[PDB]
Amino acid sequence: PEVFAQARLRMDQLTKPPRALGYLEEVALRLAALQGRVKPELGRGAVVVAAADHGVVAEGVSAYPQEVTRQMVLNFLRGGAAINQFALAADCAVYVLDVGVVGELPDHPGLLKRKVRPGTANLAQGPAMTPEEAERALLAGREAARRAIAEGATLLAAGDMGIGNTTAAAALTAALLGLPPEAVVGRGTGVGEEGLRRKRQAVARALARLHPGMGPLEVAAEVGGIELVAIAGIYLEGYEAGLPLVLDGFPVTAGALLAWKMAPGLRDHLFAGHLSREPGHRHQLEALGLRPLLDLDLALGEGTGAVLAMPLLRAAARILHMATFQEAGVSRG
Amino acid sequence: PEVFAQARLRMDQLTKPPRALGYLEEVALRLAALQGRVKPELGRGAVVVAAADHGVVAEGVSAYPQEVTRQMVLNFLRGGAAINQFALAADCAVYVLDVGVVGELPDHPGLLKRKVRPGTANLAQGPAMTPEEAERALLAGREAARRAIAEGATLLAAGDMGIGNTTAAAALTAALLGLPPEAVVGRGTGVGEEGLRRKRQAVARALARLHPGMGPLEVAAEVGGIELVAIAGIYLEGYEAGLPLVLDGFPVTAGALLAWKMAPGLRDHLFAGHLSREPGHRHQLEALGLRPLLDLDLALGEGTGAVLAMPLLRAAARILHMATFQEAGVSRG
Repeated sequence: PEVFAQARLRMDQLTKPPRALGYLEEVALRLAALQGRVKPELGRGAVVVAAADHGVVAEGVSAYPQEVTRQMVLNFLRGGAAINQFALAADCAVYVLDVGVVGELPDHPGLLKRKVRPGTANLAQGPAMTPEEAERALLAGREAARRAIAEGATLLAAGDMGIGNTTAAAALTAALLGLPPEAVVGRGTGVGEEGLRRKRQAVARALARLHPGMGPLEVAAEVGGIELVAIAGIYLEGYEAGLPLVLDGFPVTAGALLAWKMAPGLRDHLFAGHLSREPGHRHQLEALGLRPLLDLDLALGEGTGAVLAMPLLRAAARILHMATFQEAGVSRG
Repeated sequence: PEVFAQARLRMDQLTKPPRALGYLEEVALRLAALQGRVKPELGRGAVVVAAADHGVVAEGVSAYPQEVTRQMVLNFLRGGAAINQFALAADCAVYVLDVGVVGELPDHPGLLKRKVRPGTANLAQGPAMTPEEAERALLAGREAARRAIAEGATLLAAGDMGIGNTTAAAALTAALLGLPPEAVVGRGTGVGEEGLRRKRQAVARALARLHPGMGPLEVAAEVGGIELVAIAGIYLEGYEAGLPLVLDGFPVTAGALLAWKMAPGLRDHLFAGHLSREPGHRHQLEALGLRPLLDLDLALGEGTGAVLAMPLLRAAARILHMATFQEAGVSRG
């Protein structure tokens, strides 16, 4: 691992005071170690937005009708969503993966139709999905990332779209980290005390069907969402492909937690794009041991926070491309 | 000002929960009001790095030889500096303006030679420069920005390069904001207690030559730096040209403070790229009433923090380009 050492040695000789580029110096080094290069290279990015509906909307956990998921997917394909706008500004390709949206979707170049089932079952009253479906969701996730990678992605983010997925995310997070509902439940798409109560209860109901020994994917099948599992697959594929992986918000990071529990060293490839407003996000980042690159009080999802951070990751990658004191003829003191 | 209202009305109808894009929503609105457009447009950016030496280096306030300024300028022209690397990643043009570097500099396409004098006089023992020189520095600053603007700049940042300029920045800041040395003095390019002491003393010496009634530029002439005044000019020109202006670190923001004191409404065009490690930076941003877009513990300058934030500003500009619920056929609840 001479590269880790060499990159670190070069960093110390770049033309700038020691520690002058703060947290970006650490990012630069991680990117260096990931690619096995002293001077990391980054270009075209990609985000795979996984969409699926949740049966838990029946418990009244969202402020939006279930139909918003399907409608937003069409919005993604037509470029009218936030993720479309940010991806345009960040040189990021946009892929949309349907793994569980309720309703049919027409064929479209930017859409991978892999519907595992019309939304999950109500997670508050039983397993969200079966083990076989969870495996298909994971497979669909890996497939989409694979395509994004084959098409030139150098940085990979995952995005989410699923009305009521903050509940599934909280349950999956509480389960994988051994946390109580109160620690992982938040505002979501904008809910008051009545909503929060109903979410905490749904999470509690799910956690009560779990037991020690259950593997991470079995836990995800019981308490999560189809798109959350697909997201875990997106990161698993990217990790195996050795690419830098960028985290978005609470629902997306919940999927990253699953991937991590299934692949221990995957955290080495993760970069937290931001810290969302969702209270549970802090817990996820603390367990992943990651510092958010951005904190803009975002609460949208879709992979927006991850995509907004891509430019920063590219800037960090360029740090080691700077001249050293000797290379630039600059006195060091 | 129907545009302010219309943009605000559209923001509320975009396809996303209310407040979902956090602080970026405010940025989007400011950008909208600045351009007088509902859907703000941004593209090519530019940063003008003003360089000049300080006579106060004689008080031993820096950990680097004075020659580093001239050497770094050559580094800028050859693309080996951090600002070169970040500008490449942010689609930002780089101009270098010599207004007070000690020593000759060869003709170069990316350099505007406008040396006001070989470095300022020791600010700790008398006026850093004369009123006439301050006016020439300001003029040089406006000239460089004008060229950057004529060449297509849609976003304008200022950068700094001047060994010992954190002392001049602190004095200029303390003077314009009525703050004590202790509040504006910090680590600089990396100094211990001995350095900090010497800086606070130099600031105190300068502040003692000032009196009520003195205009902002007269204050700058007495206690600042040639490049800091040039930076004030860069922002003044950009402001008059009606462009969005991006702030970098402590020394650059000190120049922005001068511009602001000379042009009251200029703050309407300012966007804080980041919050540097320099303690005094917080004071500057509080007085300017600006929230930092980034906080990466940066302490370099050169305009790096401002350039790193350009991509975010472009992403914020695209927010209003999103589809509204009606335009996208998405139910709002």
